[PDB]
Amino acid sequence: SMNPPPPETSNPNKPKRQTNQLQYLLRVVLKTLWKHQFAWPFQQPVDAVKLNLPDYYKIIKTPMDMGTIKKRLENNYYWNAQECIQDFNTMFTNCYIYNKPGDDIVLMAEALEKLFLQKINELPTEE
Ligand SMILES: COc1ccc(S(=O)(=O)N2CC3(COC3)C2)cc1NC(=O)c1[nH]c(C)c2c1CCCCC2=O
Repeated sequence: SMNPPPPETSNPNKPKRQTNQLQYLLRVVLKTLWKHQFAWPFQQPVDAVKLNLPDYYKIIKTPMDMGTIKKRLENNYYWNAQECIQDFNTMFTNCYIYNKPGDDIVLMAEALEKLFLQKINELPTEE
């Protein structure tokens, strides 16, 4: 079984803007997780072909990863901070759906999610 196409990161019909909240999401939130010791399983879509995980996309129907989130921010794909936060939440949820307590990746996700929450709770004020 093939990988699905990765999530879209551009759209010519979608309006675009820069905001302080989006700056914070890319340059503080994403950056903090991206450089973390545990980032590497989350830096790109799960390649179920190279990893030989044919059941991954049978279970995970809304895939998301930090490489996609990064590209979305860098391409100005998000208008609202809420959209970006939703994608981070989806990434973590998928990890907890597919993997079990005691799996190394679950403790990696929990550490990253704790840092995500600490950073998102300091999101700057809206315009
Ligand atoms: C053995 O699992 C790897 C081994 C080496 C590397 S890797 O980063 O060295 N690498 C990318 C390639 C080129 O095609 C594979 C080599 C990643 C992984 N698994 C990941 O990322 C992962 N991320 C999530 C979010 C997952 C996984 C796979 C484990 C279970 C499913 C899952 O929830």
